[PDB]
Amino acid sequence: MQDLEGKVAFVTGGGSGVALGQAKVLAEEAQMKVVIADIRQDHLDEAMGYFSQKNVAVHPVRLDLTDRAAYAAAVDEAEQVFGPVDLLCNTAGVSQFGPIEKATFDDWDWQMDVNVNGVINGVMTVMPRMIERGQGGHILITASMSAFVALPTTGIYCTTKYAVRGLAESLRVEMPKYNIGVSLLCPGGEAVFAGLKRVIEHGFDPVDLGRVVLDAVRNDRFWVLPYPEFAEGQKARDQEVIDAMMSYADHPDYARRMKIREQMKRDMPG
Amino acid sequence: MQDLEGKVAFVTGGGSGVALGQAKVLAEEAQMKVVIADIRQDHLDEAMGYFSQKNVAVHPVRLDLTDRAAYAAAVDEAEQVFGPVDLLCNTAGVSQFGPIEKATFDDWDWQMDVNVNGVINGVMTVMPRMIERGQGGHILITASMSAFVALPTTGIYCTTKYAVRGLAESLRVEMPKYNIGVSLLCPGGEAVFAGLKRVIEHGFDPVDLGRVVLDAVRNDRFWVLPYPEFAEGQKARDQEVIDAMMSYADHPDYARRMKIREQMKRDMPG
Repeated sequence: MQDLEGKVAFVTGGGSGVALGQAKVLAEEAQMKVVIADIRQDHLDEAMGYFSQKNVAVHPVRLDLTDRAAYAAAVDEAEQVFGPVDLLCNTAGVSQFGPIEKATFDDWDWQMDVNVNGVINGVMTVMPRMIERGQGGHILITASMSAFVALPTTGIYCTTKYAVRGLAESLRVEMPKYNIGVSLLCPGGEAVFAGLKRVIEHGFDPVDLGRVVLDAVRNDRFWVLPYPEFAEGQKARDQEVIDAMMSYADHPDYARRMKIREQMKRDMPG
Repeated sequence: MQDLEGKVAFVTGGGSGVALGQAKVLAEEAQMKVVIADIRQDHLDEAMGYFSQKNVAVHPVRLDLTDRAAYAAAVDEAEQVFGPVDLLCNTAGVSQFGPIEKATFDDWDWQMDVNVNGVINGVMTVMPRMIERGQGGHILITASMSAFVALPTTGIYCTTKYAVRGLAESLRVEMPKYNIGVSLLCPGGEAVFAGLKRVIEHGFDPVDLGRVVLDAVRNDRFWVLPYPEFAEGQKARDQEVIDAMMSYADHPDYARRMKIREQMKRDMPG
């Protein structure tokens, strides 16, 4: 998405953390009109304490993103204050780690509601409006490296981030025909992976990561995983699945399916 | 998991489809004591019509797997009739396809509850009992090739199957220390992928797929994707992510993180 100046961004969890970093970069550098949605009023107040000292257009709204009615109202408010949402940043998220066998249903429901339903709610509230308007748009989903890597004690969290990864890849297929871009950001949160992530944690900066997002939005990039370190580790994870698939290359039914495909490339147009 | 004869299997959705195929193979070939759990009584009756003509130990229980209290009761019933669950097959699943922009919240909630919460409910009901018993066990999660491949109109379904894939990979990390095996089956449900899957659909048989599962359980295999055809397609999908990661190999912060790692392999033990 180009020409971001004056366009409207809606950032969940925007009162703190990664989301605040995104809000800062979009409002200051990109000069977008940014709505920051956060459940906590004090976090909103803090962010506005910062933005009140900058030449920006930022509007706070207190929102529990698990509340579908309130979400719709918050987006209505965004439209009245600034205008139709051009860029949706689904960046809000929670995490509570522990052994999976000790997890409660309340633990599951809480993280599922915020991390998955929160993203679903935003997408389903905003994306149909984008399509109706017919001026395109962009949808950012902030997942995690946990959408690729399961770890001890991150069972629930991992499940929620895989989920929104699937949603993101699904949007990626159906949104382009509406000129709506889709980006999937995986900041994070093999003991080798832990050691590599820890160094990333040490250098991590929300504003710097915000500029990575900005770059991805401008150039309409889907995969936003700015970590070359994880490459060899991911290749190994990928190869497990490939090897699993190829372990049945021997099995007769496969040769039978290949016999049919061979015959069907003959006979027919293309 | 070995020595399956006489051991107890709990199969959700066991009254029909893939799940019934699993139940048949476990009850007849493996000679397990199989509990089939299904929401529909008539499907239960049909399956029992079949099993009543075989020398098997099969017990039906009508269960809405989205009902946590009922699920616990169904597993209690399994313990009273046969004994503690040794093999849990989370195979129940629903699907309703359509353009994502037309999806309702009811569409989301329904498929999320059955496909994701249904699996969570089973795992959280049975797995702590397995651990408490201290005799190990095995957990099968039946996802889909949609846990790897997003497709037009499969947005909700894809999201739910990615989710349980994450849960499966999470279980894979934490369960081995309790001698509990984990298997992830992806039957299915690039226009090339569609064409390849259609030929698989044509040859698909629930009993044959049931024998694939049996083989995976016996040999404690996690990745159960018996389709070599999808290899080259998946490699291409994998390479997108690798290339995305490596696209920042140039960026200074990465070289900075590598400088730190280089120094830390020196200095310290290992």
